[PDB]
Amino acid sequence: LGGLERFCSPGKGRGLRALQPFQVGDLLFSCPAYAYVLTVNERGNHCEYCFTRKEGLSKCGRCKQAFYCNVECQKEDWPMHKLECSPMVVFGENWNPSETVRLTARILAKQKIHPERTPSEKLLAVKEFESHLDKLDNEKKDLIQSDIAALHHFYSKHLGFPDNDSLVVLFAQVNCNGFTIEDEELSHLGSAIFPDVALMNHSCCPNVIVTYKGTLAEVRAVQEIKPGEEVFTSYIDLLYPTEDRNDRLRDSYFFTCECQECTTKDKDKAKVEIRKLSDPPKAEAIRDMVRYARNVIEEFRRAKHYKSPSELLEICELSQEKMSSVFEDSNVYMLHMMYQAMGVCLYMQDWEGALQYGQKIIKPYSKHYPLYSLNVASMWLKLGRLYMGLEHKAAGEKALKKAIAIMEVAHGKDHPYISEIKQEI
Ligand SMILES: CCN(C(=O)CO)[C@H]1CN(/C(=N/C#N)Nc2cccc(OC(F)F)c2)N=C1c1ccc(Cl)cc1
Ligand SMILES: C[S@@+](CC[C@H](N)C(=O)[O-])C[C@H]1O[C@@H](n2cnc3c(N)ncnc32)[C@H](O)[C@@H]1O
Ligand SMILES: [Zn+2]
Ligand SMILES: [Zn+2]
Ligand SMILES: [Zn+2]
Repeated sequence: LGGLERFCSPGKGRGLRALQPFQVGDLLFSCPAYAYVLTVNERGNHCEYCFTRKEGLSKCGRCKQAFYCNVECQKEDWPMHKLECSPMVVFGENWNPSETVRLTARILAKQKIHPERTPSEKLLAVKEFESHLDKLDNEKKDLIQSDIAALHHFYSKHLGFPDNDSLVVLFAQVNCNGFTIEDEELSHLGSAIFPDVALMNHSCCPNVIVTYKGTLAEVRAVQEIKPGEEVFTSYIDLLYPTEDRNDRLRDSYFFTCECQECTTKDKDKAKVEIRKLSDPPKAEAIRDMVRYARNVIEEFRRAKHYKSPSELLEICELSQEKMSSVFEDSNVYMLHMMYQAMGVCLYMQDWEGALQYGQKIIKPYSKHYPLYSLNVASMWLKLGRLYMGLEHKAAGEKALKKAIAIMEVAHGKDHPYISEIKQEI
């Protein structure tokens, strides 16, 4: 952080710039989580305090519903875990606050136990977070109001609250500045507040990548960075075309990107790769597959919440066929559905079927994402593991080596994930 300063970045509020060069692979800084929560689906799998995965975790009393490496991990998490420990017992299987509520409760607790600046806020304090309150529409205000109600409903056994206005602000700050923590395969592990990391502005051709070591955020260069240069990470999945990207950035972060990628649109045609038929369709035919895909995308997002695995894959398939009258297999709308289908296959434990989709995804992914991408790395890593599971030792090795080559840059050469992967080789 000494090699960096915050500054007033025009048209972007505040951001972070470098004073000294950074080579590809260099650590810029790391940031302990100010507040963090492990996602409910990983209970019993990972230590709630440190996120380490173990078979054989120590359980809490009592809730019997939280798990830890050992007595120290448990002791360390108690001030946060107490917010839910006794209230889970009472609510039982009626206990169900969103992850956003769970994290906010933790923020409020941390503000009370530790009001002064933390080591997580060297350049930017939580209380300084941009909220865009002034830009929020009634729709978004509503949603927040709802989270507030749930907060009170589940958490007042052991935490008091500020007034309603102060909380709307905090919720919007959380939406503008919160992070997910994902594993080496980009599975969701949880959600967290990394204030100094949240100083960084977005770009679609980012020069750094944020990765996690348990609950420690680390920030590394994926392009050479000049003195005078703004450090930009990416806030989003970079697979999608410029328009889709910007709908998301406006909707979640209330800005339109104008990075180099977002200005030239050079990657757009290839991401919307067109088939070479002997009667290429009209544009509007394309629209009616694109609008249909973008709509199928949004629609697939909900059935996730409640359809069966047999029934989820069934949907992925028909949508793919229909699209494949106009789109190449390298078209991202095809990739998005192949990815979702893969995830189903991996959940259904269809490993051969998982591998089939992964094999069609990886080359196009390599085209469309930038040179160093966690999405590309995690795909090669899933292919590698799938291959090794089928004792394709050669193909498995090749793919795991490809994941490593990216990860050494993004995660660092000494990251515990690299160690594990090299043991798998
Ligand atoms: C895909 C890249 N991101 C990651 O977090 C990857 O680790 C996005 C995604 N993003 C959020 N997604 C969700 N959900 N953050 C987030 C948004 C709302 C609430 C939240 O925590 C919840 F528990 F409160 C967390 N928040 C991100 C993000 C946020 C800030 C910066 Cl500087 C960079 C990225
Ligand atoms: C986590 S913050 C980054 C710190 C931010 N600059 C601020 O003012 O606090 C997320 C917000 O920063 C701003 N931001 C980040 N990257 C940007 C960019 N390329 N263009 C415009 N604004 C950006 C937006 O106001 C965005 O919603
Ligand atoms: Zn632990
Ligand atoms: Zn407990
Ligand atoms: Zn951009």
